Order: sequence, then structure tokens, then C-alpha cells
Amino acid sequence: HMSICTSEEWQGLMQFTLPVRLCKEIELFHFDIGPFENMWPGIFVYMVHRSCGTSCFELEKLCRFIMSVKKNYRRVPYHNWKHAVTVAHCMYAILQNNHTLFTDLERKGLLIACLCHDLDHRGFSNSYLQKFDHPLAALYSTSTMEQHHFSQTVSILQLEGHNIFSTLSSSEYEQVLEIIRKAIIATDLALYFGNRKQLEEMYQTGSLNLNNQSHRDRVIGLMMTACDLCSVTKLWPVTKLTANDIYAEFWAEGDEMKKLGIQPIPMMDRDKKDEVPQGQLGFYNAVAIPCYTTLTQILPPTEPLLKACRDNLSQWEKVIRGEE
Ligand SMILES: CC(C)c1nc2ccc(OCc3ccc4ccccc4n3)cc2n1-c1ccccc1
Ligand SMILES: [Mg+2]
Ligand SMILES: [Zn+2]
Repeated sequence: HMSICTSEEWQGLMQFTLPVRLCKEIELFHFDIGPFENMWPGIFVYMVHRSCGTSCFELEKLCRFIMSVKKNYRRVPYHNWKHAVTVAHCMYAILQNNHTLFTDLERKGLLIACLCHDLDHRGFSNSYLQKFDHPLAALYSTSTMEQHHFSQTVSILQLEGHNIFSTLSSSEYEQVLEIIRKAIIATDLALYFGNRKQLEEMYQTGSLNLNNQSHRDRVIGLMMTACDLCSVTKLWPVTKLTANDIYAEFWAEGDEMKKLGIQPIPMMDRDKKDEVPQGQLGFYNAVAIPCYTTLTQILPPTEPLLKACRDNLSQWEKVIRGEE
């Protein structure tokens, strides 16, 4: 009950070479994959190659897994293939600029989760499926979409010719799986708040140990949110247009509410269009700024994420004041 790729879909992936003129761009935190839909699955291979190495995975199983993932993504406005590769590119940028902090196992896993973290997302919030009343919320009633996504990842691994973690010991296979799980669950924005709080705590009182496994999981989750939210760290004209994809999904979920006679919260009510710039400023100030702040505290080399988040922030101010 998991879609797979065709043989030819993936064979096109093996043949793909990232163009020389993106070997620098790709390396930037602000890098916008938008223009290169053709290249996205290929972009992911290259990012894995550069980081983990040209023999970390067998070429054909990797390409079969990537292209099947693409397939188990839906043509929803924001929670789609383009967001999975985007998130994974941010993590790429993160891992590259922190080259000795993470293990072989972490790096390969975390890039794999980012690709999988929104697998088969419907374009409806948790709020929406639980609060009325999807078949997917009477299966996972605690982080609905997040246990689904992992569940999903696992299945794609478990098909024939697909298990890219073959050549790991029964031990290292069941270690990576646990990095992936924690990583995906960690992308539930509701969890993000305690965690960030707990890390500001551990940072300030001087008690953060990266030798500690569960403090690692803490840092990893943050890295995962920081990656989930990276729309807010692009260049302004990219940042705008991505906000356009997010709201169409919000709103279209808001529209399903009205169709059952239920007022959505203003976030998903398109009739409340011009409270967006206000909303974004709010979000940036309550969620995004803090996020990249804590992360830059802990991994200082992630700092341009904070820089670009601040530029975007002030653009919204200007929109709000009447000057963009
Ligand atoms: C990561 C992404 C899915 C996301 N989660 C979000 C959770 C909250 C949010 O508040 C905005 C807002 C709040 C209140 C409003 C009230 C009225 C109208 C619009 C309003 N807009 C934006 C959020 N965005 C987002 C991130 C970046 C870009 C776009 C969207
Ligand atoms: Mg998600
Ligand atoms: Zn996501």
C-alpha cells in the first residue's frame, strides 16, 4: 500500500549531473530550488554524495528510493515534493557547515528524514483531521501526520530493491531508524516549544552535553524545525511566493471548514487576506526568530539562517507600514 517508481523514472536519476553553475549556489543557506523542478531529485542525490560520499549508498537503490518518495508525495500547494527537497537542502547546508559534530549515521539518516518528513501529507493540519475527523486521526491521535510520515518512510524502505540501509548491521540499521523517527516526530511544531525552551535552559545554565544522547535528540529536533521553516530564510522575492503556497493550503483547509458551516480561525479564512503581513510578523516574532536564535547559539555556523530571517522580518514590517 505504498506507491513505487517505474524503472525508467529512476534510471533518469542515475544519469543526472548537477550543472557546474550551481555548485556554489547549492552551498548557500538562502538557495532557492524553485527554478529547477527537473533537477530536484537529482539535487538530492548530489547533496547526499557531497556530504556522505559516492559509496555511502548503492547508486541504484538510492535512486529507486528517492523517486518512490517523490511518488508518495501529493500535489497539494505547499506540503509537496518541493518542500521535502527544500527542507533537505537546508539540513544539507546545516551538516556541511558543522562538519565534525555529527556522525556518519546521523548525516545520512537526517537527510533521509528531511526528504521523508512530510510523506503523503494531505494539506490538512493535525488540528483539522482530529478536530473533524479523518481516518488518519483514529490511527495516530498524538502527532497525527508525524507518526504517519515515519510509518510511511519505513514502508518505502521495506520494499524490494529499496532498503538503502541494507549494508548496516542489525544494530546500525536500528539506530538510524531511531534517528529518523525522532527527527520526523520532531517536525511537529507543537513539540518545538518545550524543546527550544529546554535548550535555552540547558544553554544558559551551561549544562548542554552533546555527549548526552537525549541532548543530541534535542539539538537534532531544533535542526529539524529550523529546516522545516526555512521558507522564512530565503531571499525576499522567494520568501513572498512561498508564503503564497502556504496560505493557499491554509485557506483551502479553511474552505473545507466553511463547507460544513464552520468558521475557520482567521489564519485559514481567505476573506481575511490583508491580516497576513500582521500574521507573518507575529509568527516571525513568536516562532521563527526564537528558533534560529537558539540554533545559532548552539551551532554558531548556522548563523546566516538568523540573518536572512531578520531581513524577511523587516520586509514584512514594511509591508505592514506601507512601503514594500
Ligand atoms: C511553517 C508554516 C506552515 C507556517 N506555520 C505557521 C503557523 C502560523 C502562522 O501564522 C501566520 C498568520 C497568523 C495569523 C494570521 C491571522 C490572519 C491572517 C493571516 C495570519 N497568518 C504562519 C505559519 N506558517 C507560515 C510560515 C511562513 C510563511 C507562511 C506561513
Ligand atoms: Mg510536517
Ligand atoms: Zn514540513
